[PDB]
Amino acid sequence: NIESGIAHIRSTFNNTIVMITDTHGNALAWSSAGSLGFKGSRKSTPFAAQMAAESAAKSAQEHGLKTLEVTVKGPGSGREAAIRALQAAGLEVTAIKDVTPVPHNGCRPPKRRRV
RNA sequence: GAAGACUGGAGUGCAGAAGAGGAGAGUGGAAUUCCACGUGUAGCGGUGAAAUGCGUAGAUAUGUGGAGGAACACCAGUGGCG
Ligand SMILES: [Mg+2]
Ligand SMILES: [Mg+2]
Repeated sequence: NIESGIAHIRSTFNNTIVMITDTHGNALAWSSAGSLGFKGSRKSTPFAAQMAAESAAKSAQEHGLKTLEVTVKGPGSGREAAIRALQAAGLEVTAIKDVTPVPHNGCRPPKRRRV
């Protein structure tokens, strides 16, 4: 019995996580690639992202909602599968906003690999 | 070498110009970490594959607030100063 939810998709090189929340920040249900029962490196596949997004949409619809807002972060490739699954589950999306955090030359990054 | 004479060298005068040149004091935003509190449940992280590791004493995620330190995205350019 909540409308106007928000979806947070965190898709990285190793996993993807979908958070469904109210318009304020209180979570309702969540689903991750490993929560579906997947193995390790297989979590990065966009197929697992599609499955996780479908599961999150179904769990959100169990309590019922109509519209949704999409926030984007992470460098993973499971983004498109997640957003298309959210579209196909019956939820309309007002807009997609990217919230990938970029610093203004803040803390130094860890050293490059194979050195 | 000595005594004179002259401005091309050199320097001063007068009028403008540009610059991350140097020292001192104060301030700003983005982000990371830690702490406290709401929502929420079983994984998160990582790799060529894994595992050590954190997590039901309740993470990862998300919202609010607080503490502190370091570095200054776009401008940015075989551009500039020494
Ligand atoms: Mg001259
Ligand atoms: Mg938190």
